[PDB]
Amino acid sequence: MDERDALRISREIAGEVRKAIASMPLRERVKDVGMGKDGTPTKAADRVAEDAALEILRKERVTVVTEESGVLGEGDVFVALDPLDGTFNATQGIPVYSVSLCFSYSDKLKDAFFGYVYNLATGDEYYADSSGAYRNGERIEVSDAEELYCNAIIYYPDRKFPFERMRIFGSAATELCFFADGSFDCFLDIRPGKMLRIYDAAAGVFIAEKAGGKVTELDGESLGNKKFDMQERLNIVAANEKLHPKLLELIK
Amino acid sequence: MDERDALRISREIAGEVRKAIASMPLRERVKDVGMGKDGTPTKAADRVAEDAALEILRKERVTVVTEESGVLGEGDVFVALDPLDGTFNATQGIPVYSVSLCFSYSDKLKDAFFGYVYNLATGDEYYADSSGAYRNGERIEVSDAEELYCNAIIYYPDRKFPFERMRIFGSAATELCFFADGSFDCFLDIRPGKMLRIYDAAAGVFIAEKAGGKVTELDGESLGNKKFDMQERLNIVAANEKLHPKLLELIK
Ligand SMILES: [Mg+2]
Ligand SMILES: [Mg+2]
Ligand SMILES: [Mg+2]
Ligand SMILES: [Mg+2]
Repeated sequence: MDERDALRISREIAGEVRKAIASMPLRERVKDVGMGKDGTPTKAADRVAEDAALEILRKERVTVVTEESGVLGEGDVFVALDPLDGTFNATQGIPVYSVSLCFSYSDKLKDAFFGYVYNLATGDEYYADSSGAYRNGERIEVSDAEELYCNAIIYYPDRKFPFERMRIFGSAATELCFFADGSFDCFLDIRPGKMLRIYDAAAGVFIAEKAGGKVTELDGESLGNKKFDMQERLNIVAANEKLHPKLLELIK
Repeated sequence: MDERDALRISREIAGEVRKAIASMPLRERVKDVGMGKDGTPTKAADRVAEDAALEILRKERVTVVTEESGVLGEGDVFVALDPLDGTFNATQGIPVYSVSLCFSYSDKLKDAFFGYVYNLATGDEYYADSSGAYRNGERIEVSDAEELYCNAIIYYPDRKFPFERMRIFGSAATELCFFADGSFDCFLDIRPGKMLRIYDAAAGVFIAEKAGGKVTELDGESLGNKKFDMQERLNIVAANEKLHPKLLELIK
């Protein structure tokens, strides 16, 4: 499988998941219908998205790591799938929620070859491959901000901060893309609990890095070794190269 | 002027502003074209929105209080207008920005009779009159959340906080409506700077109050006396009755 397949498989998945969600009323979306393999609840929205996405993905030679059903298949290509990131917003009719896919040639993130995050409320398409990083078919790159007085996405602010603004939209895979296109000067998830799972971050990190961004765990270590399994957890620090060391210091 | 008019006029404005903003590309939206009377810079997006809003509004017996052009007209009816709330999001293409109006029979908030907030990205229409509060034509009400372990919108977290979820979207007039329909259990703007202006909050407060929520200033006092002028500033604490006093306690 190559980056071209992945882009085609992702489009197909994005379409069906956009249908399935659009067709499901809010009151239905919010029902708890099961336990996820990740150990969080599966809402009726998640299940309906994952089923649509899995229908298409299992037909490929892959192993899938997905929030609700867990680890499936035995292929050499691994796919980190958040069938629905921002499930809370989707249950409330808040227009920031996405399906997110990262394809890797290995169970480690450093062998990623494709990232895909698709906003299910607006149809904004972010993805990345060899050619670079794209939003709705147009190349996206990060910002050049040098000052700490920047626009920040941060989970969670818990002290005074020198930021011009802080924002928290409740869809990590999409907010990583808000950073990748330069909308925001950085993405911080410094929650000491280390909450983010591989299917939350992977696509977003890949897109951000291809868009030029410096992306590392809470203390600057490559994310290359993060595994495509359900056990994996992440803190993320992400900014342009000039600003990144500055943030690393700040959150010490 | 009655609440029926205000609806008709607000909807007529929403349309024009949806169009004008829609046909203006991001790269154009973000240009600084002037200094607003409010003392913040006017982006090209603000200008086109406001110009379209005022075109319609000044045909009415009103005094308008607006972010970019300040105070206009001499009507006994005062309208607090944010021609574009969430200007930052709009310049980036994040589907959370609104036009916002609050009509009042006098220059104090207590004499409000119509509230209106329209998301210019999704077309979600919030409003309220005597008959109650509506989102897309269907009635809404605040949540019944009792515990501090609730979903919160907060400007700005700088502490430990017992919330289940914190979010910050960048459109106060829209976020007060996310509160009003029970998407979030409370809306907190506790910034010591007292950053909120009458046209940011007034529509949102009215809608939230009609939807059942208790909305007060930082210390519990009524917002009744807030003036329709450029000078005026606000902190907000909004929640259902059971939760509200718990939150007042929580912050100090
Ligand atoms: Mg779950
Ligand atoms: Mg979930
Ligand atoms: Mg201004
Ligand atoms: Mg402005």
